[PDB]
Amino acid sequence: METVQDCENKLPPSLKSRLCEIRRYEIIEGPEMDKHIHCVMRALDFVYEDGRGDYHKLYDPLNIIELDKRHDVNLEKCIGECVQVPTSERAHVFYKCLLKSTTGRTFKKVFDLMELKKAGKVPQHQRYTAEFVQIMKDYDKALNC
Ligand SMILES: NCCc1c[nH]cn1
Repeated sequence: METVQDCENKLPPSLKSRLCEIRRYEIIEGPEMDKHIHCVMRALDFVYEDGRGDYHKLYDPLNIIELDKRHDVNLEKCIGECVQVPTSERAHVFYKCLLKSTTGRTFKKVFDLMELKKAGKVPQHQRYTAEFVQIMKDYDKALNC
């Protein structure tokens, strides 16, 4: 599997210099970002190959971090939205939609946890704890972020 790190390494110079924005989930539009977000959402296994959000990769993890009937509603909304867009762009629309919804703040936790869990920096059962926040801070620091 290509990793999030591999995606970042292949960013065009124009986007590498905005890596810290990207890793803070700031939205940046345009076709190279459409490509990057597809890459990372694939790497963390959140979307299908055409870029469609996978309800089942997120419903449980979202609810375990923070139980909320809105996660269901938001997933359906954002999947509905991404399916209406060209595939070149379907991962990024899903991601943007999720971040703009009330589920956004919990999605960022699930994403951060999955990234570090795959990188072997934390155990598979790692929760979003104070220690985890510090672990991610140190992780980003080594990336110049
Ligand atoms: N841990 C956040 C990495 C990221 C967020 N958005 C894109 N890449």
